Amino acid sequence: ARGLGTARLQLVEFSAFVEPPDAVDSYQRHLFVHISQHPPLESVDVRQIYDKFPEKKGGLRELYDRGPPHAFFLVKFWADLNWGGFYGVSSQYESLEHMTLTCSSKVCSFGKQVVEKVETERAQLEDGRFVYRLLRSPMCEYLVNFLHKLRQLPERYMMNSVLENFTILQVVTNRDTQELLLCTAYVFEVSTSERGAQHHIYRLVR
Ligand SMILES: N#C[C@@H]1CCN(C(=O)c2cnn3c(=O)cc(-c4ccc(C5CCCCC5)cc4)[nH]c23)C1
Repeated sequence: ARGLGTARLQLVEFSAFVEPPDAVDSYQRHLFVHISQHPPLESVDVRQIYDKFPEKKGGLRELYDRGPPHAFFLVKFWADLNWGGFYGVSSQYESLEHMTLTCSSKVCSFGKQVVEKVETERAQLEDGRFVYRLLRSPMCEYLVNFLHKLRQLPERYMMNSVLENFTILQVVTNRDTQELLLCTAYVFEVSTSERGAQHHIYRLVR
């Protein structure tokens, strides 16, 4: 494993962004967080993050026990909060098999899951491989609201205290066979005001 994905399914691109209202006159967009995938990864023992993802029904521990462990990843984001406008999300997956994907995204605060988003995406055959595009999707309102409140905070260390208790758990399944294809745990810090967004992908091990 050398990227975010397995032998069956790769997450090739993901962006959470805002376009300022004057993007019509001169186009610009700000990337809060971004993964671009257009030597093996470091590992992280899944026991360490078990408390950040609530030990509740359907949670990370339960899924990880079920396996297969090669499908489980941790992504650390350093979010760029230095920027109303259009708040948007884009993602792209690739596979070599034709599948219908069910993508579940669970947003958690402290212990509890707060919101969940479920999407189904069909494959398009492009150049021998199957692509799953969900581009320019409207960012869910809970997180648009979270970002506005987050950047009202007066100190960088306060944003990290808030983001310490903030996680996203993503589960991609083959809708027709119900087998898990990918499970990614997302944890967050704020990047210093000088540095743009950055990310690091780990394999989850036990
Ligand atoms: N992490 C993640 C996974 C990666 C793939 N994901 C999606 O494909 C996806 C789908 N729907 N959707 C949303 O409506 C909102 C977000 C989103 C917005 C803002 C931030 C914020 C960034 C700054 C710090 C607070 C969170 C983080 C995430 N991501 C996604 C979500």
